[PDB]
Amino acid sequence: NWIGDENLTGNAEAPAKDDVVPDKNQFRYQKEELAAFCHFGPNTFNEIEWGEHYGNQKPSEIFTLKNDFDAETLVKTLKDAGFKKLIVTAKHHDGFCIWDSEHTEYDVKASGYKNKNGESDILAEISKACTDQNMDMGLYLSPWDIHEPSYGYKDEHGNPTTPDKDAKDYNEFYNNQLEEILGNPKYGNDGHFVEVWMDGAKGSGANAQEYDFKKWFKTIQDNEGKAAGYDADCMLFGAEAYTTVRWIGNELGIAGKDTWSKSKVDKDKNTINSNKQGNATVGFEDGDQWTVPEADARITSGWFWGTKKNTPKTMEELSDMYFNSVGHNATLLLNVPPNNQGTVDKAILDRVTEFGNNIKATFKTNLAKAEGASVKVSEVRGGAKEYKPGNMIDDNDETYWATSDGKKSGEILIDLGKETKFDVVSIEEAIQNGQRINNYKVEYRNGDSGTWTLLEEGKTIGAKRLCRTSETTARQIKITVGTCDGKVPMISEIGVYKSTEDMEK
Ligand SMILES: C[C@@H]1O[C@H](O)[C@@H](O)[C@H](O)[C@@H]1O
Ligand SMILES: [Ca+2]
Ligand SMILES: [Ca+2]
Ligand SMILES: [Mg+2]
Ligand SMILES: [Mg+2]
Ligand SMILES: [Mg+2]
Ligand SMILES: [Mg+2]
Repeated sequence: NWIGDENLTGNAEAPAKDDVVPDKNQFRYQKEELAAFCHFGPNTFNEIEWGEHYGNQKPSEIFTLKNDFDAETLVKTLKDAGFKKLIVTAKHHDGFCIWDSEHTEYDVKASGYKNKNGESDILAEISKACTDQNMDMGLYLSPWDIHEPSYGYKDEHGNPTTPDKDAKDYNEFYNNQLEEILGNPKYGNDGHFVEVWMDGAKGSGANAQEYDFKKWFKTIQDNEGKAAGYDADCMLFGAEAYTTVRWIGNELGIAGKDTWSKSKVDKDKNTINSNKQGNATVGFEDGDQWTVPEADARITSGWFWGTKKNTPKTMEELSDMYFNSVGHNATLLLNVPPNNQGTVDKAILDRVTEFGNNIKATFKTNLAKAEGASVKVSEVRGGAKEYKPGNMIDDNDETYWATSDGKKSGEILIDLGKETKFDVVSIEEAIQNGQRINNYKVEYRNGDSGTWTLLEEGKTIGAKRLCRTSETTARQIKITVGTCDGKVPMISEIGVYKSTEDMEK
């Protein structure tokens, strides 16, 4: 007995929200799906991934950019391809700062680089382009610093000593740089960053250094969080118990099949457990802290551009990433590295554009909305307009279908209106109110009766589940979603699609 949108005159209160829900930044990020990384600095000019061997070489010797950095082209290409954020490596492990910093001489200002206006600040250049195009930004600022004298415990002359005798505190230097960037209107999207990357990767032989994470976080939020007047705190990557965007746990762009946007944290001990399973952090159904699962990956073989590492991944490789990250309730943070001329190689740009074009065309035509198609459900919450099945195909994340209290599971019938070719089924849970769905099943058949053929079954939906299969023909698709006793499922959007040739499995 399938229920449509007609004659729903009932009423009901909204389903209770989960205890653990995303803040406004986390929610926005999960719905954006696509973010870009930009690795650029001395490594770009020295055919290396970790700049461990620069020694006492001057900025002019290691950062040799002549041409005006082309921020415009990069940002425009990324925006056109559907990327909604750019995370910039302001400082990598080598310590070289690509903004004009008063707190070090190891920066772009000291290098000799100057744009058309004689200014020397790559971060400012990227920020201007992001602001012009309304591209949000993240800030990567390496905690491990190979160059900065204050890193580690040293006396006035540079001899190693105990923490109590340390003459210059690295925590103050790092904090000052956060304040310098975050506090200045010329950095960020109209002064704003939504994410700070403080990844803890560190050379096995590097000196000990304790980080004053609490001090750093306050500085971040005083400039970019609620304390600064924003609607959410700035998201933090690599911040232990204060993490709000977690590492997916590999660099392949692959999230586990059943990925939860929640971790277990202990703010007393400053620990975090995000449930490592195989090569991915799959999170916890009963996690106490929302963490956005962020799958970082390289479009080329390295993070930095180089003459041996400038071949972009194929559409097959990139489509695999997309379906296994975005399709598994994770974001995809794809690195697109500038070259030693300060632009991006044509082949790389073109692959980015191609990837974007393929995503757009794959999801252009929602077959559940075709003429003669219909979406119905096994039950509507209170028989009320507010939870009608049409809420799953209105391109509105704020509207959802749900069942009545006491019904923890429901079915969705998509009738395509005729025998129809497809290979992608898309399901989106209303995660603004929590991630709670713990079983799903997608089935199909020819005609309007007879046994169902299983496409895919699993646990989670979250921000987005994409079920990709080989080209299939069917008339009806049935989706089953359920949660635990005393809760009801909420689905904000569904769709059925045939992918482009270069996105097919
Ligand atoms: C995105 C990756 O973050 C890590 O901290 C670094 O060790 C890698 O070089 C790369 O920048
Ligand atoms: Ca020190
Ligand atoms: Ca909706
Ligand atoms: Mg969307
Ligand atoms: Mg420029
Ligand atoms: Mg300086
Ligand atoms: Mg700011």
